[PDB]
Amino acid sequence: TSWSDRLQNAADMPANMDKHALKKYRREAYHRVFVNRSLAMEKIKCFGFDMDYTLAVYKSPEYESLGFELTVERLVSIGYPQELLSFAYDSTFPTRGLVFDTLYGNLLKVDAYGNLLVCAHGFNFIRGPETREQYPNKFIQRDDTERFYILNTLFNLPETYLLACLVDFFTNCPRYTSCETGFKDGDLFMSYRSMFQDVRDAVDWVHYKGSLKEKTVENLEKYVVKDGKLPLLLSRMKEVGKVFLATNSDYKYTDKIMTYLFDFPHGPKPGSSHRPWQSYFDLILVDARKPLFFGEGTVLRQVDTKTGKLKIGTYTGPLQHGIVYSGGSSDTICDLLGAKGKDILYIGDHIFGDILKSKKRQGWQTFLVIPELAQELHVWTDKSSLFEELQSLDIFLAELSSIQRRIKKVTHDMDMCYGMMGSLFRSGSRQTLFASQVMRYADLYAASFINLLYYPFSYLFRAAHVLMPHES
Amino acid sequence: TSWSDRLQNAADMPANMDKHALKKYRREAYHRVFVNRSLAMEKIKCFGFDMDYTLAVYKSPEYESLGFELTVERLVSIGYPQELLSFAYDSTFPTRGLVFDTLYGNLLKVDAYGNLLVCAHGFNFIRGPETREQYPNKFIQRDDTERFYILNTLFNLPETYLLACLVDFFTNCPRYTSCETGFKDGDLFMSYRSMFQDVRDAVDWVHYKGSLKEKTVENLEKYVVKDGKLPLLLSRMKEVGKVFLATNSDYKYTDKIMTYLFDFPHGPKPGSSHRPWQSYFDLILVDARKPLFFGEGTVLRQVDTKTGKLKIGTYTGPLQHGIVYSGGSSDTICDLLGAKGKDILYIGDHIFGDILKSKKRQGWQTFLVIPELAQELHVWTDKSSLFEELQSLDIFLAELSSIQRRIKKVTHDMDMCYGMMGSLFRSGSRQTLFASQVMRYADLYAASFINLLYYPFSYLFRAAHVLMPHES
Amino acid sequence: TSWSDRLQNAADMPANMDKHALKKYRREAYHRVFVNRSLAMEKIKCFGFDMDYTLAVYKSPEYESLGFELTVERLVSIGYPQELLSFAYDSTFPTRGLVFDTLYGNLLKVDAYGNLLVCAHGFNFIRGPETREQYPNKFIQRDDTERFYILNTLFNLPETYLLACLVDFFTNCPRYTSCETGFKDGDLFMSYRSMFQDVRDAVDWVHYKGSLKEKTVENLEKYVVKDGKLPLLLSRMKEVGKVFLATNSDYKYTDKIMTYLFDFPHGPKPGSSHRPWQSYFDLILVDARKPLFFGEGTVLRQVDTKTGKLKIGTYTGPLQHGIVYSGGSSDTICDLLGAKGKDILYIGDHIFGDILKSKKRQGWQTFLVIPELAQELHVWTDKSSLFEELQSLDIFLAELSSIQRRIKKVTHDMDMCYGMMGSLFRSGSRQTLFASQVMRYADLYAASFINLLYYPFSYLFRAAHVLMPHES
Amino acid sequence: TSWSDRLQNAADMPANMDKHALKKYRREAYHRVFVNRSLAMEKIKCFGFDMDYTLAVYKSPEYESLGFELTVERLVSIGYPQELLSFAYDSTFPTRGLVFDTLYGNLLKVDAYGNLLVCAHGFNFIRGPETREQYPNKFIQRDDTERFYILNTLFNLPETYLLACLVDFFTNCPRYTSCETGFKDGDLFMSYRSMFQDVRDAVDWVHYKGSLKEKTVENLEKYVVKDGKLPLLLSRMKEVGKVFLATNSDYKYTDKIMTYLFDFPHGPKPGSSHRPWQSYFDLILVDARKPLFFGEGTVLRQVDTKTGKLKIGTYTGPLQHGIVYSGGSSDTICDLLGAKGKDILYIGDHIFGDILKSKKRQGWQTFLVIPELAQELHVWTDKSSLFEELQSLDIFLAELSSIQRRIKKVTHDMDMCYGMMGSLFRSGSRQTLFASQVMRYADLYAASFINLLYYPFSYLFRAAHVLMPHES
Repeated sequence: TSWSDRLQNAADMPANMDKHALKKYRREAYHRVFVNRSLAMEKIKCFGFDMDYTLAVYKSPEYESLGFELTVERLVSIGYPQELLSFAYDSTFPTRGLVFDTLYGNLLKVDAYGNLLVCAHGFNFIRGPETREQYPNKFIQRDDTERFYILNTLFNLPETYLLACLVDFFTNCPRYTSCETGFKDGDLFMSYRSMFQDVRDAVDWVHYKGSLKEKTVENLEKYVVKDGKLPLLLSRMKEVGKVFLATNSDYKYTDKIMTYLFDFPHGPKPGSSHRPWQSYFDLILVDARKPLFFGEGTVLRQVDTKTGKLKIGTYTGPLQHGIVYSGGSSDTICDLLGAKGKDILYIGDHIFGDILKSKKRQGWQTFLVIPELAQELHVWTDKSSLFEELQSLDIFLAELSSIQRRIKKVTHDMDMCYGMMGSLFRSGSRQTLFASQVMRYADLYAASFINLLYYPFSYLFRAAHVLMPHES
Repeated sequence: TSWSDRLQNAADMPANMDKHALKKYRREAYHRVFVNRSLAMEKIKCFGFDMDYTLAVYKSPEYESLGFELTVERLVSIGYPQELLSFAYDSTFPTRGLVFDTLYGNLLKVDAYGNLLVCAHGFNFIRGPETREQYPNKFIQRDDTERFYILNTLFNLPETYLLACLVDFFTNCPRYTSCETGFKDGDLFMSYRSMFQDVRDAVDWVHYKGSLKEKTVENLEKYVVKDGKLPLLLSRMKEVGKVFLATNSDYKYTDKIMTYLFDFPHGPKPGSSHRPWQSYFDLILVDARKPLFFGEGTVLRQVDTKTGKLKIGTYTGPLQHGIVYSGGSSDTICDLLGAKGKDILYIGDHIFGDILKSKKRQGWQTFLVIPELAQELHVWTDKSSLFEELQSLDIFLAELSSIQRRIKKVTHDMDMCYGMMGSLFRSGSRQTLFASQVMRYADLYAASFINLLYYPFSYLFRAAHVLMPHES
Repeated sequence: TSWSDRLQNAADMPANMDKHALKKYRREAYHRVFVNRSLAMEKIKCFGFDMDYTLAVYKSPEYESLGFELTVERLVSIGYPQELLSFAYDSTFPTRGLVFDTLYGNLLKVDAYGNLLVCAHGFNFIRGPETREQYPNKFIQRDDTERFYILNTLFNLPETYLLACLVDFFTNCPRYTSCETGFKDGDLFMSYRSMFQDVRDAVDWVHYKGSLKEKTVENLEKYVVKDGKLPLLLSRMKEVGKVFLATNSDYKYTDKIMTYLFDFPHGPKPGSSHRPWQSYFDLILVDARKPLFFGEGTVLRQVDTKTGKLKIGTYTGPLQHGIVYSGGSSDTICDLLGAKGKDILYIGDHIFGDILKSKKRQGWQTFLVIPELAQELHVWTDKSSLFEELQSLDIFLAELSSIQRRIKKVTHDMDMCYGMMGSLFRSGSRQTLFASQVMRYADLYAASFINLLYYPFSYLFRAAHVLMPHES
Repeated sequence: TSWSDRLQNAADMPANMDKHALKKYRREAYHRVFVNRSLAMEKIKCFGFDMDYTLAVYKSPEYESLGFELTVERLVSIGYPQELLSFAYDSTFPTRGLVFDTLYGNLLKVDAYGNLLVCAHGFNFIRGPETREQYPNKFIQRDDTERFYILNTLFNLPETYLLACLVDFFTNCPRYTSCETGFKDGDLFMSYRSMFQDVRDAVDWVHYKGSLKEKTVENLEKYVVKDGKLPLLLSRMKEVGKVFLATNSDYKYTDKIMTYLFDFPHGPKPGSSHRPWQSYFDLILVDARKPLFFGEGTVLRQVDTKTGKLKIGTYTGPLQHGIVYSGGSSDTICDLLGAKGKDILYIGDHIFGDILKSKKRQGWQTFLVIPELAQELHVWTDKSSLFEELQSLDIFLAELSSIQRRIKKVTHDMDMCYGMMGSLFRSGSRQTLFASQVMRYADLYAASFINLLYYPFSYLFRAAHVLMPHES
């Protein structure tokens, strides 16, 4: 069962909008909204969305596998060896948020302070002592962006696996000699950095120039979660505030995906007339170029929705029913909708890109969609005995070597329940950089924004006040 | 009673090194080390120090007042009006960590997310609704460094007060017309930005070219906390690891201050021979130029300790007993002492500058000295009833207008106990940006690093593990 | 007769290599090499080439017209109005080296000091007094690259004409209102800057992603000058030094073009065996990325000449017969051929890009190909009476209003002999920026590098020494 | 006889303003204005000046010697060896415009294309073949500003000599070991780069914080050329246009120097009432911060001329009689005087800094003062036989080894007539970078701007039109 299997199972359920049913349903961890900072829903005047992996949740592992296959084909087409075509995507390997070390060709899972939690070279998981040879302080400077690339997005999942595949392949292929910073083939030297750049470029190519979009839209049922409750929730949002879309995708793709997401024989509820997807939004903005959008942005343009091309000129007019915008900035939205920062709840999956920047730069309130939570929660609950044992051992050790080896064993067994690279949120008792970012920048979070449907209009989401140690 | 009165009172006490006495003494909040992240003291191999406001704690309000007076005199000397000479420093106004808004001439206390907690224009505290005119979202983008300057250091305390004095002065002087971004005098317009730049430049001048250093060293008893336990603690550190000094100050000043700090008729303990301050350090580095020090740094030089001038040349040799270094980088220290990041406990007061950068860039463990805590703790404990009432009201309100007005009243009364700009750590129930930074980047903290004396060599400082909301 | 008609006429002639014939032939201005600084050919150890408009001279106006047509089609495809398809390239309008002013939408011909010589808005040539409204000092700051774009390359000829076409079109189309900085259409405003960016982007697209290359290679006879003397000259160069190619073009295109340039039923001379084009070069480098090439460059790669793809890895080996390189830097060439700067004569058409940078950054000697000279020389000689009259009038005026108006009339008539935007090198008696650059950075220049064939191996090209005014 | 001896001798002469006398006087090379580009004086509406080395010409070698002595004393005070105090300035060594190579510690005289004309290491003049070891192409990339510093100003003369002194000193002192990039003293290594930075910093210090200004103003007769014709010329300029001063110096220094320059018992002519120096200027601007002045500049301020301090505020008012400005930009001048670029003749000695930037950025016309010309002209005329022989030999050689050695000998003998580093304008038949810059950016030039006094109000300065080689 993948996380998108969980999301689709919940998607197939009709909405029971009886008060007591709703209260009961959001008791279950699976349908809850989780709260890092208190948020009075009654004060939200505008709800904003990203599209990809927010409204349009791509099915796993099918979509990652398609991305993987096309990226591989692109590398082969530009001259990588034919053996790449024997690779096959494996969803059990990658966890999101890993760091690729371009100097030494390792995938690293780190905490918020750059401490190494996991290190793999290809498919070889490197133990603590061996890690010290390349990482003397078991530490990386993560803002050294010339060296380290953080694979934080869901679109980075196939390249996460591909990087490890390529390191493994070149290591084990007798044509190549393994060196500390890459692979030697006579008078040719391929650095891990050059290899990484080729992979990144190929992923980019597949998304922007290749066939990924075309292959997705030709089989939307295979690739995209569809849920009759989406229009219901959006309709309810629109009763109490404004609704906007701000997506980096182009109009033609947006229109295809969104048309599919609303293609039911009814509107918001069963029995109601179907309405076009555009009718759910007070403002539609494509080609957003986030994160630049949250600063200077780009010139505001208007989409000719008949051709899918941009009209000639910067758009200087007012908000008009039926207009579709392109480019602009976050100020466009605030200006056109008459909203100030804290009046906006912005709903997205990009915890760097959108969520962090909207909060830091504009003071927007945030809702982070974490699709993997839909399955990670099932593991967390199923294996809570293991975590409880882990806490207990950390405690017993503190109050003072068999205990340390045991901590390592339990940490490993727990972690392997999630996959080879462990939980998105932790390795054993140590939180990941990703977890830290979610806590710091996501006011609310959940496996799906649809979970908002189960809380009433003016719900007050509550988090405990934080005290300093000297205050506690 | 100022915070430095508290520090000096504790400084006058002799050390009772009986095990049970030590355990008893560090029960008291005043002599405790507070813990944000667990730290096994037995693994620390090197203890590093800053000097100013760490080893050399300047007495309050005397030192701030001297800084203030010299800065005022400098402004008058470059052409500011004579009325400035009637100002007198008032320690009840400034709290550290305030943001000066150079557009509108306000001092702002903010939370970690840029939300406005307090706004003062001169000495006029601006209420919530009036704040919305200039801050529509009650929010500032704090990384807009062209507009906002964060007054985070103890050396910034006199300029914090001076800025408010100047805004008040120009506002009330009939020669000037108050405008939204500054003051008009016929054909001259003084922006708040230009005014701020003059103040900043004058503070810089007083420190580097003016008489501040000279006036301090001519009366060290008036200006600097002195504590016979300092050599005891440093001696004990040196029994179990290496000790270093890394200061931005020059050798001549360092030598004066440090000689004073060790000027007792004994060495580490009463009855022991006095030893020169230099003998307490395995490595002494001056002219450090932190924060640059934690990246590329500067060329490593050697001080001729007879003249106080630099020797000709970059120093290429090994660690030598008696050598004093100048410039270099954090890598110099690691290289010369054979330490890796986590093996170092770095002790300082600069929560941006040193503590943040040493942790983020180098993975050093950190101990933040917060001199104001020595008094803020006394207020916290004395007024805990008020805080408890505040929590209770926030709770009662949550579970559902007399309550809101009451929350405002209690918030005000609590805050005024600390000073006009409230606690360094909070306004009512909302934590400040400063508090957030301390929690994020200071592994340990206290009013004085001397509090380490009361914990045994291999003490394990413990903090509770952090859980995400979905994990809780 | 276009300049490429002149080049092709000379191209059809067989080489008479009799000593006296050669001496006679290079007397004619058309077959001469012109000399800005003395150059002893006997000291040149390496001859280097660009390809486009140097070895491969595209026929005029056919190639410009193709570029124009494809750029137009691209603009229409992205949403420009259908009326663009009625445009037709006119070689009588553009002269190379004009400046597009993105603020006011003018094409400007300037001198070396930014003084305005000619100003056209669309097809309206703006007289001196009217120019003062937008250019008060009849001066532009040409290094203000946010505002001004200098159209210095032969590939910029079609966009030079297209810019003027678009300004004319929008000005005269009643759907648009002409404004000082662009065109208003209700709630849309198209700035001249946005328009320019679209044109530049479209030209780029046509070259890199569109059908320009494909359409050129499918009819090389229509689009490319071919000359049996090219292999003769290259063969002679190789007898006395090394020969290299350094082109920004890719291997597949290079191979097509160069194969065509050498496709005769003979090698260097009639009667000799044909040899592959590659055999004429000691070093072949494609994907050069000039101008970056003359600094840090890019990683050195090797082309798999069977597939036209790059081999995996940076190339670390030595110069090998048959190897084709990609990327690298100018240092690659010097290193692999054992040459120092002044030992190299670098032959190209890009007077900024290559010629300027190779001279300034590397101290290479330079030969600038100026294809337009092949026709401009014919005008210069035919109309020398007009220029002589112009000089005489400037003289007579100096020694002291009928004379001034007469100077203007003769200037106009002379200039119109070259085209609507006048000579590449001057307007009347005032030299252009382009002329100044040629004099400053081209050691030698000619309409074709083939003119080197008419000078003996160790010819000493001589220019008069320059004296300062006080030395004269 | 120094160049300032020549200037002062001419300064002592009274002005004979008879028409025929003036025409006769400007026949002599010494009193001529030299012309690179034609300039109609009748079109100049504003005359602008720098002060230092333009209005206030410092006497040579006295002023250089004072600068030298103070710079030496500063280096010794910061820890350089006592032997530095035995150095004594020697005006026969430095020529202006030399390049210090911080890698190898050489002074280089170069042409406009970076070709080496002269290379000295300390006082050792390195022959051509030995130069190839460090400069394989006898070429430097002069815009590599991390490595090369061009000593183009008259204030750089003492440091030019000091650099060579220091290289010589360290080379010959047995305490130091000479290395390729600096000097080793055990565990200390002083790079030529570090040494250069110390010298540059010390020169800066002497000018801004040291006693240079004070020592100059206490003996203005020793240090500054004074000429009764200065007020006459300025008075005549003011009859036909506006006059401005734009100086980087501060008001207090400016006032001292200018008061001295006008301190005669008369005004413009003998017999006329003395007038304050300020009365000769329509606009006085100090603290100009050229070259930044010719772009964004700095905030416009007003000087309180009673205190010499700045008034509080940016100055927003109009041009007012008696006001003295500080900061601003070149646009300030144009705006306040109602002038456009070409209407301004800007008179200065900084051929980079002011003259180049005013021409390139603003289109101002330029007059370059070259104080050394007042003596270099005497050498040029006296030794014209040697130059003529040199030309003749270059000619005879061209038309075709005894000749080459002879060219070298004559080049040397000619060059030594000017000093050890030769003429400012050439080495033998090769022009220097400085000469090239003067020709390119100085419309007019002379040993003194006073030479303008000898041409009538509306004189047309004429230069021959430049022709390209193909046009000639």
